[PDB]
Amino acid sequence: GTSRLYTLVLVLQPERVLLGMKKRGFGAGRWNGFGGKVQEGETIEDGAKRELREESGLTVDTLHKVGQIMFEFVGEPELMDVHIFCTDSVQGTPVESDEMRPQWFQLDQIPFTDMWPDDSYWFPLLLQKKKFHGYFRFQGPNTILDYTLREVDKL
Repeated sequence: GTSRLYTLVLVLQPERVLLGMKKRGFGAGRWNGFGGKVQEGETIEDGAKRELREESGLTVDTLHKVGQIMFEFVGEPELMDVHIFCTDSVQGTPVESDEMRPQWFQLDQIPFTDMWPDDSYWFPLLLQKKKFHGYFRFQGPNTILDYTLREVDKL
């Protein structure tokens, strides 16, 4: 099996987190961070900044590495190698698109039942600032067949 590179960015401040409700395509109807395919000719980190800009309108100076997860969906031919990043400081207001609608959530109102089910497993790592490598195997959007999470000091 082969894998494609993706990024996912979470704008995570001391008491709130920015999410986008996907309108179309992958994860439609769920809140998620901002991300997409890494392109030829850009670093993973630059891809993460570009996707944040493209998806939300926001610009960022500094991203920090949160973790990395390999996703396997049984009905898809490629694995998804997802590099996850966070930041607490952005410039601009997020802009609604045909692809998504942005919204801030207080950290006591994170809507896990309307997010990808894997978020329930690794968000506690995210919120404690603990880096990790992970793997999730899915049958469709709702069923995790198997998963592994391993906390690390350095990615």
